[PDB]
Amino acid sequence: MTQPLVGKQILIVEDEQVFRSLLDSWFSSLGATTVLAADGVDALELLGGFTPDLMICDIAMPRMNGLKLLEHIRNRGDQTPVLVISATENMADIAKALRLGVEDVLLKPVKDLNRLREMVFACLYPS
Repeated sequence: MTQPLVGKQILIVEDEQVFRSLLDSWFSSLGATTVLAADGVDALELLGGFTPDLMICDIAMPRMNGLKLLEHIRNRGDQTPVLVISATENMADIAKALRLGVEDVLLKPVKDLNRLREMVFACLYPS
């Protein structure tokens, strides 16, 4: 109850180490086991070998943007649930992420961490 995410595995793709560490701290304290990847190309390779319950990522990324990563795995029949957290203002990029089937696109940096909690739970346990 204090650990609602026990048994769920969350992949976090984030190039900024501080935001990587913060997300790790927050999901781990809720009981999830975390896998963190600093690089989107690394994450693409990783997903070939495992099946996380949720993947968190950004549209904006240095090597390969998130829309590229999303399309590579979706074109490949991979229906891993994805939650995007992004500071992007670009309406067409948000729309493209939604067309690729992400659960939501949330603003970065997070303002309502209790909302993020309810939204992550719903990604992992939808109706």
